[PDB]
Amino acid sequence: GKKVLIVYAHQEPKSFNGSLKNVAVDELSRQGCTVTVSDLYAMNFEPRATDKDITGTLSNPEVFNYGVETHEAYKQRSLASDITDEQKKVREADLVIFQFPLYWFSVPAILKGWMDRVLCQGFAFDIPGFYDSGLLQGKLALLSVTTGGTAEMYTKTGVNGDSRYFLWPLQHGTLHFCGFKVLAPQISFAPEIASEEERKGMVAAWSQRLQTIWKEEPIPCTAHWHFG
Amino acid sequence: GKKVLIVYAHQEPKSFNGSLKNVAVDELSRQGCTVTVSDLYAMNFEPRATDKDITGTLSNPEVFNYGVETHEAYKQRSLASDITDEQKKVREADLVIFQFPLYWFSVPAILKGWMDRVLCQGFAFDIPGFYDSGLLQGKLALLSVTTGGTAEMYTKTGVNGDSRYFLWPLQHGTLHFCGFKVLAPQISFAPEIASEEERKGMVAAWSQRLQTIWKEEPIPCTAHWHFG
Ligand SMILES: Cc1cc2nc3c(=O)[nH]c(=O)nc-3n(C[C@H](O)[C@H](O)[C@H](O)COP(=O)(O)OP(=O)(O)OC[C@H]3O[C@@H](n4cnc5c(N)ncnc54)[C@H](O)[C@@H]3O)c2cc1C
Ligand SMILES: Cc1cc2nc3c(=O)[nH]c(=O)nc-3n(C[C@H](O)[C@H](O)[C@H](O)COP(=O)(O)OP(=O)(O)OC[C@H]3O[C@@H](n4cnc5c(N)ncnc54)[C@H](O)[C@@H]3O)c2cc1C
Ligand SMILES: COc1ccc2[nH]cc(CCNC(C)=O)c2c1
Ligand SMILES: COc1ccc2[nH]cc(CCNC(C)=O)c2c1
Ligand SMILES: [Zn+2]
Ligand SMILES: [Zn+2]
Repeated sequence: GKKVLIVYAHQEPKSFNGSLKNVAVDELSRQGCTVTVSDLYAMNFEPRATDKDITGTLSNPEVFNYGVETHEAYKQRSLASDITDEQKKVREADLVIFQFPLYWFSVPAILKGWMDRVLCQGFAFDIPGFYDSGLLQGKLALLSVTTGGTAEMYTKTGVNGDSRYFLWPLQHGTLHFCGFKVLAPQISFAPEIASEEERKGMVAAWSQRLQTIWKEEPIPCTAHWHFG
Repeated sequence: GKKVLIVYAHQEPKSFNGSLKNVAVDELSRQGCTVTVSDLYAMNFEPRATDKDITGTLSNPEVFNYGVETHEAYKQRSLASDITDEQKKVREADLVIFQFPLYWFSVPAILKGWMDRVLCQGFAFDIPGFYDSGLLQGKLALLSVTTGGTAEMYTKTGVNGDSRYFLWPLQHGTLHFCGFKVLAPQISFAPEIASEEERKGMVAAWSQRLQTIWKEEPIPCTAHWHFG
């Protein structure tokens, strides 16, 4: 019996993003999976990487190096509880779904801050200890992204480039780096411009894909997949 | 005369980023330029895109849509003042320099939230009015980035892929989108690994480049430049 974490980054429960999150919960629930949702905005999740992320006393109180300090806090069980709460959710999950609108060819800052502060060295990766040596191997990850731009725009010769090109930092630089196998992204192009019925189709595509998510092989998370 | 804004995203004044920011201020100062720095961590800059960013009557109080509400608020002058404060700095600047450490093949969340909240519709772009018709046309922008990974790792055949691939969402999807011309990036690779003379070299290389910044031409911020 499979365990899923949804990390959800939208301000509005009635949004397209909210509905994608809610049918994921509905469908994965119906299947009998264990489901957990991190509703970042509702949590007022802190995005900033600061010295407040370490409790007690610093490994080097004179010069603050966030990566060093968080690595030695993880090893010594002195990370801030908001971090470690999320790390627990990840540790337990077989699959991590990220549900977000595209902000500047990336994730909204609040979700960027989740990646920055939750995926610390010792938990997600070490230096050295990354990519296939990353610490979240055996887990699946999946980006479920909504865009303002059309599919059209997201082509190699289109104004925005191929959508793969913006996935690189997220899928490869982040999710692969950490050991994840990367399920094929779910991209919901341009719902604010789509008709009701097209929107319904995209939600149902997502509901249906979700019926057979566990039968999926990861994408090959390569430069060639993304650029060639 | 020329006017520079440095948007700086590092927690530690004694860091390698801190040194790069200060040599920029020193050199650009020496040349007679007008220089302004937004030290985001020191400002406790808010990264989250929330309904707190609009103080006036919302256009749809039942269903919150951050893009629609911020676009309206900018036109009516009911955005949060922290946003407006940054927009004034950008509007005055001839050149915007971003100084940051690479976090997950991207900017630190606090700086992502600057992008998200400061570059709103009406101020930075319109629909229509983006890419070469973006509202910040006539301005220059430059990413000054530091990394953990070495240069070799950031090559087409190295584990990270070429350095330009991770620049795409920044340079193209954000800066060119808003009309900026983009000067070639300054990438200071792996300062932590480097020797102290090589670190000094990197600082001084940046200072030296800034001597002739105003004579540079922008890159052609296309898919071909980034991906080949
Ligand atoms: C800071 C910022 C940066 C941005 N940067 C980019 C960028 O780089 N690239 C880009 O392409 N876009 C960008 N965008 C736009 C953003 O990606 C899209 O606006 C977002 O993806 C749309 O998703 P949403 O959930 O808010 O849509 P919504 O507007 O909330 O939903 C679209 C419509 O679907 C309806 N809907 C909701 N649930 C259902 C349902 N169950 N069935 C049918 N219809 C339903 C809603 O009611 C609504 O009418 C940016 C936006 C912001 C604010
Ligand atoms: C959340 C997170 C995610 C990351 N993701 C990535 C990623 O995707 N890819 C990647 O490659 N890296 C990544 N890193 C690594 C990060 O990019 C590097 O740690 C960072 O760029 C190093 O810069 P710094 O200023 O912090 O270095 P510092 O550690 O501050 O500097 C290195 C040394 O230079 C010294 N120094 C300072 N000023 C000078 C001077 N004037 N002359 C000589 N020496 C000087 C310092 O004192 C120090 O000893 C990540 C780190 C974190 C925390
Ligand atoms: C994809 O390369 C990455 C990804 C995440 C990372 N975090 C950290 C490093 C290197 C140095 N360590 C710190 C300071 O965190 C790093 C490299
Ligand atoms: C880099 O693309 C971006 C960046 C910021 C943005 N904010 C809102 C949108 C949607 C714009 N809608 C269309 C179809 O043009 C948007 C796109
Ligand atoms: Zn990969
Ligand atoms: Zn471009």
